[PDB]
Amino acid sequence: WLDFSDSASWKNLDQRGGLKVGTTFTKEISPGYVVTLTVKELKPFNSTEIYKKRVAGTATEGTYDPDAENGFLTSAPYYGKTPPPSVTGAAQQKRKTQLVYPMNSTNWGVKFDIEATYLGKRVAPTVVMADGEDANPGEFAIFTTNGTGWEYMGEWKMAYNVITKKMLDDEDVKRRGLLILKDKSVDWYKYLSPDTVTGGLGSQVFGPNRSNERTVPVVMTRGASEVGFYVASSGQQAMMMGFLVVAVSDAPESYGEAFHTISTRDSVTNDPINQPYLG
Amino acid sequence: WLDFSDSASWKNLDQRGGLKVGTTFTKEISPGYVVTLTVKELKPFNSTEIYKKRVAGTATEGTYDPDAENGFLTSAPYYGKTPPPSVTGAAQQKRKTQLVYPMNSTNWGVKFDIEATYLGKRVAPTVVMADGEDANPGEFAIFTTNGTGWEYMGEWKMAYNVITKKMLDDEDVKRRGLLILKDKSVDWYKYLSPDTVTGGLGSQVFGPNRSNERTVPVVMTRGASEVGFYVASSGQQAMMMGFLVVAVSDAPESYGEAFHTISTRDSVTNDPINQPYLG
Repeated sequence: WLDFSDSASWKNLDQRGGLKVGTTFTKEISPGYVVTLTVKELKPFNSTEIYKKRVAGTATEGTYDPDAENGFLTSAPYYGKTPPPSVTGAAQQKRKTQLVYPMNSTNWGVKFDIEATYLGKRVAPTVVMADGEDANPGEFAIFTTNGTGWEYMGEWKMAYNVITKKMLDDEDVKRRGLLILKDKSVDWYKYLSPDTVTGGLGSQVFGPNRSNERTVPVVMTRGASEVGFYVASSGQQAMMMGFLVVAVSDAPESYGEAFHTISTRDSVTNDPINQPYLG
Repeated sequence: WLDFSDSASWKNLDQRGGLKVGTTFTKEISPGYVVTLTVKELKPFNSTEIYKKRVAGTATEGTYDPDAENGFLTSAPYYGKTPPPSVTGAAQQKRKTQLVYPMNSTNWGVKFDIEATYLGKRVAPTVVMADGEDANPGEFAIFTTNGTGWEYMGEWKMAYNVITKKMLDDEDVKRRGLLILKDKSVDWYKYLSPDTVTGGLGSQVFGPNRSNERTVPVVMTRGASEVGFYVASSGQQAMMMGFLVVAVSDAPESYGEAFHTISTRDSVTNDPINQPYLG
């Protein structure tokens, strides 16, 4: 994974230390093997020929804008009130390998020319890409290539779910209006993959998707006669409750009324960022 | 895990098929081993003595409300406009083991009296609990017990992160105002665990937390001279890009200008819910 935080790897940055057309990133990633990235374009997906073809002949054909610029969602309060950020790697270890557009509520893109050399000779590179952040159904990251069509390599720890129109519309109703869908300058349904099964494997466009493997922490209490579950959420949470019976043999009849009637014992106050030591 | 969807396991439901005080859930979970849950209370966390003690002697002491009822966040548009739902298991396999309050934007709780019998004799149960849903820093699930203080058992696939005041305030600024924190009837900072390290292990109150292990899907392209990355998000996404060099030996010089200059090949249209078969 490239370390975009290494400031000496960058040349020809803008006034704010961010990318412009002609910015380069160069790294000798292995002895003799040099990769050079050059910024060719800084434009969002609604400016691409890919998007032009997806909206052709529909009600939203006019949303194709080849002159579109990186910036805020037009529904955001930032739009027109504050300059948008620059694309940057400048930490400003998970962060080090990320290239970001460091404000919320945006529609942006970058296209890089890539060159790899091995002992000074040009070679065909093998490029891997991922979104380092989590994505809900209204959060889109799309990958394009002019090389081989995308091949799934596996999961990187910090098969998956392709975002569909139904998932996006369900998320819109659930949140009572996603900010992104309030931007009427783009047809967001045409950001979604045409391939609802694999999200673009074996094509030159991958995503947008969301990772599908989550876990939940499990806790245990023994000798309870009362358990409570409390929720406050803009969404929904859900109770799971189970019982273990493997050790019933030597289980007591009860932990006792004396134990059960003590007031609920709250957790100790422990905040090491506030108070590093007990003494 | 209890199957709350089994309608015959429930007795004494309300008019809408949901829980009321005195509703029971009964299951013979293993031969001879019967668990009975009885609803003792349907009230949110701001009604508890736990919460009373956390706000005592502060500016928000008046937010303790022993007469509070389950219902919507007072900042939600639903509040006072539509009746709140009932707690229910009624599917209305991951869903089957969940007890839910099936509308968004709520502050609710349930307390159960628990009895376990083995061949008709009362026994001390071993109870496990989890939140079946994902939680962002403004989504709270809290577990209470009058049995042994909570012990961490591990992760259930569908160590963790305790939500802190800093995380909640960062999420508030990131989203430009969480709906939950707009409800001024509760001191949400006193829903957070006093124990920022473990979130209440070895106490009778666990959570609120969020699961900390995510993965990201990785794709690969070979022989690219151009790669693009496009984002649209109410939040932020991030590009990761890497190179593999293991097979440089037999790597070609180039995939060719002829290949590289073909227009970007979009993904095929494949939607099996719309069109189950090609023919």
